[PDB]
Amino acid sequence: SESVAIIGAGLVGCLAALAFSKEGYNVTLYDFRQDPRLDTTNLKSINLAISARGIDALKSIDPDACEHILQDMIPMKGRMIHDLKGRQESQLYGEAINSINRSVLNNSLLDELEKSTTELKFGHKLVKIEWTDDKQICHFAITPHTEKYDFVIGCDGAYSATRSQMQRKVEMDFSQEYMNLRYIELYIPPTEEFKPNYGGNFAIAPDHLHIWPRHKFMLIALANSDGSFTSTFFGSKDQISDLITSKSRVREFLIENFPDIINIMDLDDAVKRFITYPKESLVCVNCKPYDVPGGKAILLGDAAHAMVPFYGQGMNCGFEDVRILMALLKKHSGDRSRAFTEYTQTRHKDLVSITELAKRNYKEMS
Ligand SMILES: Cc1cc2nc3c(=O)[nH]c(=O)nc-3n(C[C@H](O)[C@H](O)[C@H](O)COP(=O)(O)OP(=O)(O)OC[C@H]3O[C@@H](n4cnc5c(N)ncnc54)[C@H](O)[C@@H]3O)c2cc1C
Repeated sequence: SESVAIIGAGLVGCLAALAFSKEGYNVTLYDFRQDPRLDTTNLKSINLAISARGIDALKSIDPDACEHILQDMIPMKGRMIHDLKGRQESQLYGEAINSINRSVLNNSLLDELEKSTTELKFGHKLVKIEWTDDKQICHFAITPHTEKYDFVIGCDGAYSATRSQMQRKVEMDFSQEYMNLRYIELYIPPTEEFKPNYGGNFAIAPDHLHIWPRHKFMLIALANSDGSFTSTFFGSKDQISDLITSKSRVREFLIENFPDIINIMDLDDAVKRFITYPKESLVCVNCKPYDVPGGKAILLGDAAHAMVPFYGQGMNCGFEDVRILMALLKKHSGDRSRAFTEYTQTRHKDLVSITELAKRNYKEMS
């Protein structure tokens, strides 16, 4: 019965914590942010698209809770393209995706954890790790604090501190790249009345991923359960910077480029969101290997392969990481040293393809 320190209570980390509690490991999930469920309190997006692969990975870890967690997801049967004239054209789907709320999926995973042996330590920032040949010494900041574990699993985001600590122990080929891409989260409220055709209070087609393809920028919309739409604008930081110098400049920009949103969105609210948007940069990372030899550490999710939003699906990719790691662990009879090794040897070549294609689709647009 071994113990594991999982650094990062995000979607990937919480899932890994669930899959390691399922197998019998004494899991201890950490995160420097407070409990997201707590009212007194880190959402990069209101919702996201989960693929069949991301769903199958959910089932492989908990078939029961899966259909309970994903009970509010909305399937997309294709893309709905809005042109400059405001005309909509449907483009049916290769791989099916479903819209699901991020905070709900995150909280649901957390709830399933507290219904198990695992232990949740929020407000614990990992600062340092020392590597022995038996147990790893994890230093936190909450006020110094230290606990020892058999192995540490990093799921602490693109700026992974776990990754940095691993680099002091292993020769890691590592590359980080900051993109010009920026995103602004907008909101399309539900209609006042139920719409028979859409099957809810939706201003537009709920079973479609709406896209407003423009030159070097983009608007998208995913349906929420309550009828509203989570909307996201994608563009370079330069374009946005030039826009937000004037409320009228932003307002006239939206009307000109997305004329068919005037009936479904308050422009004054979108202008406000544009100007006061968190100017947070997007970074892409690649690692090799993802594991410390001896099976003492491993990287999953954005910590290992952070990629471009929309063009790449990081959550689905992160979920697939966990499922493959479990297949290997249950193929090598719990031998983490041999399982973590085969992970890198097989997962890296897939991740190289995925991240590059996503990066290639992005550079194409911009
Ligand atoms: C706008 C947007 C839209 C997206 N849409 C999709 C989509 O539709 N489909 C899809 O598959 N993906 C999508 N993604 C990507 C997806 O959100 C991420 O790839 C996914 O959340 C990865 O989760 P993670 O747990 O690996 O990293 P994170 O979500 O960042 O989790 C890391 C956690 O670790 C914690 N942490 C950080 N540092 C420390 C530390 N030093 N000590 C302790 N804890 C720490 C943080 O608090 C954080 O909660 C989107 C991303 C963005 C930005």
